[PDB]
Amino acid sequence: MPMQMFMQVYDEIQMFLLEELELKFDMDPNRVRYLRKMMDTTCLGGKYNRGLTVIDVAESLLSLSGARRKRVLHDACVCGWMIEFLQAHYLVEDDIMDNSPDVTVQCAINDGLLLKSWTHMMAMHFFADRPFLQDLLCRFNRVDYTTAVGQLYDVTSMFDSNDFAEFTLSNYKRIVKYKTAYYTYLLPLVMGLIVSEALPTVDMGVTEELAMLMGEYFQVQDDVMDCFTPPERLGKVGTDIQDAKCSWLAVTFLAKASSAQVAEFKANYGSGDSEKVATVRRLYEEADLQGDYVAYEAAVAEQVKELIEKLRLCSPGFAASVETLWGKT
Amino acid sequence: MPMQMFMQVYDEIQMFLLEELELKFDMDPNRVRYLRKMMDTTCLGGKYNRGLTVIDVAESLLSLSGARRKRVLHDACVCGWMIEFLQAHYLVEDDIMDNSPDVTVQCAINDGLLLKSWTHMMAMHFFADRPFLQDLLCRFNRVDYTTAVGQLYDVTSMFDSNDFAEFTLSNYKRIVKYKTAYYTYLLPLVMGLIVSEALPTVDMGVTEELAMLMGEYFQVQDDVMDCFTPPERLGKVGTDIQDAKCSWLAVTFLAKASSAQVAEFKANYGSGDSEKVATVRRLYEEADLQGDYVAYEAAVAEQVKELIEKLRLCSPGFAASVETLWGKT
Ligand SMILES: O=C(O)[C@H]1CSCN1C(=O)c1ccc(Cl)cc1
Ligand SMILES: O=C(O)[C@H]1CSCN1C(=O)c1ccc(Cl)cc1
Ligand code: NA
Ligand code: NA
Repeated sequence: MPMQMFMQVYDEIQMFLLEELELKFDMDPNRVRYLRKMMDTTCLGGKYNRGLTVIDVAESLLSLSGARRKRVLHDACVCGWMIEFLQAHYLVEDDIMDNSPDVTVQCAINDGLLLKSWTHMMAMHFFADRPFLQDLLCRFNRVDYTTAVGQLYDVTSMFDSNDFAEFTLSNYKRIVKYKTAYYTYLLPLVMGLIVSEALPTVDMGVTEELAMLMGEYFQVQDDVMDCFTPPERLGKVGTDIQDAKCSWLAVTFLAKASSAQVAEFKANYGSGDSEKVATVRRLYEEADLQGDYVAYEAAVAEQVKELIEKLRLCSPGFAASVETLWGKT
Repeated sequence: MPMQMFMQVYDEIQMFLLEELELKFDMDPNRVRYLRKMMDTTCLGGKYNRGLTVIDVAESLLSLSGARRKRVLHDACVCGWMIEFLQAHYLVEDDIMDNSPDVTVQCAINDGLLLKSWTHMMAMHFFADRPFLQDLLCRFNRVDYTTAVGQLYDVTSMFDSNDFAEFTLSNYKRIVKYKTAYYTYLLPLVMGLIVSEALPTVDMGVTEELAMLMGEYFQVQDDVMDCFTPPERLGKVGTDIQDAKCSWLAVTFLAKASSAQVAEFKANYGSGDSEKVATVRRLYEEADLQGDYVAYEAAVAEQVKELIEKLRLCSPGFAASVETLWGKT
């Protein structure tokens, strides 16, 4: 029912956007079918955890505060696809960075602009008569701005914006917070509370604190899998060492490494050579970072498993969905 | 006074955006100064015709409908910088297309996202208590979506989105309309009417018709200068022939060219070779396209000089600014 309804609204959203282009933007059929294929390619195929989270929050709040149920459930599906389209927009922007008049790059940039604008068009249409339309766009635009700021922190974590000084645990948390946590964990929860009209009925401080901790828990495991999980099992090629990313493994190693090991780390980090990357993996393994990885995640999980209770003392139905979201993480 | 006030509000807008990053987004001073330089580099230096148009429309409507004058004039300056920042966003996106982990491309993409988001942040702040905040964002987002659709029409005018069939005058007008006319001419006028609270007091059909005709007049002259004005006088290197653009010269030539000249045109168009481009210029010159250029622009100017009168019979102060805008074109 949740996944099935989420896909039916996708067809409804896609049909409106494409017909709007045909009826109001003078678009020819060839380009409409071209944009249908691009939308399906970029927006479909993932796990839809961000979009389904908006649905799961909405169904938990209508059970504990007829005609309003079906409306809120439909509004949550549109908000779910706003985040999915936003995620597709971020992924397209990432492809342009590593892929390199070249018409394929021109279309890639155009795709990224259309996916972002489509979040506005589908919101301005299906929420035209909603009282929360203005507040929804402001929180959506602010979180999107937050993500772009977090991408600046992540991209420039190894240089001086006109370098391992910013390779600290507090700065790692800043990167995870702005680049990932706000739009992946906090935004689906907020949009689920907005369509359920129960936004001022929750402790936002505890909610934000959980979103950052869940994103932190997810990112620490992600950095670890990027380094040791093989490509055919991870689904991609791990490249954090070659890209000199400010990963959890790097900032944790630098805190417990000897003075001579840091020299060996700095001399091998950020290189595409197969053995310098293997040297970094060897340093991570010998420093017993795997033992700290289990302890760090357990402590974060303890903070998560205990922070949901503060949220249920004032909003019980909200906490049920955060546990399901944490169960996915 | 207009240009001087427009620059004072820029300092006010820039100071808010940068302090917000410092105070609310945990940004370090090094990146704040980095973003100050990027903002100045991308948003300053142009002619500010889009931004000043919002000011000129606002001052003409407060003279023919104390505390409300200074507020509307300030609101028009913020709306003027929204379009300038939006224009800077489009230009950055254009640089990424022709410029080619590469950190300079990562920062270019990040710059384009920040410039766009900054239009939302400066609007959500200075217009927080304005009743038109929701309507302003919707018309702004829709025009931005329109521009991205027009860029699709322009980029794919020579191929079949998975070719000279689309090299027609009606499709040329569609490209100019969506890619340029809506955000360069219509949007500054609409935003000037919104801050002056006189949006429903104008004939939008005549206003839209003037924006398309003025953008058409501007683009026809632009395509002509791109082909024959030398680089040191044009300010850039004309590349429409090499890029196989759907320019006014191309669609006009194909209508009055002989069957054998079209073969010579198709065999030389869209090539970087110095003589194939000179062959295209020779074909444009021999076809007497310069004589049609003066006649076409005169006819458009006649349509412009006569359409402003329909607008003044119902909105006299609005027509005074459209003439000043047309005087710039
Ligand atoms: O996430 C996991 O449980 C699995 C996924 S693959 C890596 N991994 C580890 O626990 C790990 C192995 C070596 C080091 Cl040095 C640190 C962590
Ligand atoms: O815009 C202009 O007046 C100037 C700017 S440079 C070109 N130009 C022309 O009038 C022109 C010259 C040759 C052809 Cl075939 C067509 C037009
Ligand atoms: Na998702
Ligand atoms: Na301008």
